[PDB]
Amino acid sequence: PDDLNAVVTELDKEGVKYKISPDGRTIYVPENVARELRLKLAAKGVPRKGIVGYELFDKSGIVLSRFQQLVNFKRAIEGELAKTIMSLDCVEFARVHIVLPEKSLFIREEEEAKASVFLKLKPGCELTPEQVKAIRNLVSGSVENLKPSQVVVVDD
Amino acid sequence: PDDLNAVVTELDKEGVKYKISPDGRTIYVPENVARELRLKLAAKGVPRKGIVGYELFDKSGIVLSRFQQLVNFKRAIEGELAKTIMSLDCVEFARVHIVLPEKSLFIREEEEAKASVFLKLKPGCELTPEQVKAIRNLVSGSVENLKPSQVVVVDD
Repeated sequence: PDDLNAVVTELDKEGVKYKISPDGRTIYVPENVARELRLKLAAKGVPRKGIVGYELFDKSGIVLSRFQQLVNFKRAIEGELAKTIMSLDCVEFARVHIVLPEKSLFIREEEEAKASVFLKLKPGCELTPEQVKAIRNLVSGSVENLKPSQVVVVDD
Repeated sequence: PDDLNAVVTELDKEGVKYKISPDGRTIYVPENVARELRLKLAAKGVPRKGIVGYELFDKSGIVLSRFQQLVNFKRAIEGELAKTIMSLDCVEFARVHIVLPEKSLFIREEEEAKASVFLKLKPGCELTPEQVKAIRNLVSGSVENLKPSQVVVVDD
């Protein structure tokens, strides 16, 4: 019962079909509701941004909204990249976040993207500059508007 | 494209509110009114490539909607995969399309996805069984919930 009280009590008033995951950190709300909650919660609670928007609700599951599908696909791409990075002996855990351009200038043909890689390394192990460079090229190789020099790798 | 003239007349009826770029394929429309739009002209209308949803507009550029950003990312991912497949040059042109899972049951994290690979080959060359398998592995390697067997490869 952590932090869920703030939203569920203000959503209990309207009376729309919502329910909490068996865990207790993932909520399921309509897409029109999730669109109002994603930006506000991202500034508030950060965990995996576990807010799922649906198009149709059922007791067994949900029909994902189109937006939620695209969100899930992005994180799936990032999860796969992180999985490859974790194949490194020194790397125990890895997380990849690709930053998408929010604007599009008519003066430019292409908008540049950014990317951050967070690594939990093995206590005694340490990455070489060539291995880090391999990481930058791996992530940037996924899309055309992302270059290795815009991929930042940090040890958290 | 003459298809654009069939969608600028569709909006000329609906709400009369749009923005045509100096480029002949790109059409700018607010996200809130592009939300109901793409659901309509889905069948025999547009591959929704030209339609771009924004939050704000001026003569120097636009603020991309979060939805549009995710849409562009998916196409960029597919475009990059297609670019790699086209590096064979036996394949003159390639189009990659990943179909996202529509449902999320409460007893399972994520369902399985599928993908279609549209290939345009040169009249002489023909794909080898090893190459086809490599194509399926390349596309399926993008996300965890996509298997090589669920990737169909066709020859346009």
